[PDB]
Amino acid sequence: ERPTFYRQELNKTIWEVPERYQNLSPVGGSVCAAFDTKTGLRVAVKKLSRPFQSIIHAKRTYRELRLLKHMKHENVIGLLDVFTPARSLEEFNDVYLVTHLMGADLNNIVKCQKLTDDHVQFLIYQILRGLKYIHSADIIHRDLKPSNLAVNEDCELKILDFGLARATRWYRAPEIMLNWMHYNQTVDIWSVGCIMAELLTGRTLFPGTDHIDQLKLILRLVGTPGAELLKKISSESARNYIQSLTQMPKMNFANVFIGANPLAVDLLEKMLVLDSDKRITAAQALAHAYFAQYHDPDDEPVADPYDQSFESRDLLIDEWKSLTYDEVISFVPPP
Ligand SMILES: CONC(=O)c1ccc(C)c(Nc2ncnn3cc(C(=O)N[C@@H](C)c4ccccc4)c(C)c23)c1
Ligand SMILES: CONC(=O)c1ccc(C)c(Nc2ncnn3cc(C(=O)N[C@@H](C)c4ccccc4)c(C)c23)c1
Repeated sequence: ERPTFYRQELNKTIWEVPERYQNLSPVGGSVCAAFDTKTGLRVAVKKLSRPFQSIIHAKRTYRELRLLKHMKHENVIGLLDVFTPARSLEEFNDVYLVTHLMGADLNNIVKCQKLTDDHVQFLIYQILRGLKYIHSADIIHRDLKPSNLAVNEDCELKILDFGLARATRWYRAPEIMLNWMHYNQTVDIWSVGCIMAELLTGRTLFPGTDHIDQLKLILRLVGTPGAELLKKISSESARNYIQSLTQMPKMNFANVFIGANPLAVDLLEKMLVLDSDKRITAAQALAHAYFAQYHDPDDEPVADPYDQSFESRDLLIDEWKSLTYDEVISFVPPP
């Protein structure tokens, strides 16, 4: 039951989509907002860029589709449709992904108002709830930032672009930015702390100009690593570099986030720590007293087992293309 497709050029690529999707308008692969005539809702349509023109692209294409088909959670963007104008595998060269269109991203929100404490609580609670789910599937975001957190008029939130990375500087955990010690899923928690601070104050917590300046701003708040944490620094170059910097004492966060809910400050103290072994997890964060009004252990679900064995495979473009085609054809839209 192939739908009828129509073709158009939108500065300056070809978009070939089902007539179902009307009034495409660029918003960003490349992304367009559109009207889904079947449902009456606005959607975001992403055309993957050159999905099968290289092995890296082919594998990324498969990776993204597999992730989107598996993750089903209220705070994680969901796949509404996936299509190709191709009539067969032999003709398969383009892939389009469709999701709900949201109202605004967190960058837009902070630029336009001032958020009350309850508003912050609910947003952060939702981000952590989505992260608990994603992390439970052994997936991490790795590049969580205000631009990939989308909300709709009722403050209902969705996480986008997770599990793809394998401004960012402002929200990046130092252990990955500086490759200075082992890391775990809490790299995403550092990002949440930076985001939460920004929602609370209205300003970027650590707006560094480059990686060196970024570290400088971070250490001004958290304090230079000393003997204790230095014991865990595996990189000799990193140890040498750290010891070359002007030593800074840790700041009491309460003197920084003046006027903030003391519980918000306590939570930030637990997220913004350099030691990856000590940083709070998503699940632990949800249980923090700051979220007492929202927390419900019976409504913070985990993900069904996720098979990502494909990550360890080295296949040809046509092989990844065939696997992707299989997933496109087998797709069943959300009820
Ligand atoms: C696992 O990674 N794959 C993904 O997450 C993944 C995969 C496919 C897709 C189609 C998406 N969705 C989006 N991708 C890129 N930009 N974009 C922006 C919005 C949006 O709603 N903007 C609002 C504020 C807006 C509202 C009005 C106008 C303009 C913008 C959405 C929903 C997206 C994510
Ligand atoms: C990846 O491709 N490059 C390669 O070939 C390759 C291969 C092996 C290694 C060990 C690396 N090194 C890095 N890889 C990824 N991130 N990273 C971040 C930093 C950094 O900021 N160091 C700080 C402490 C610093 C700052 C100033 C001076 C000294 C150290 C470094 C040195 C890296 C790269």
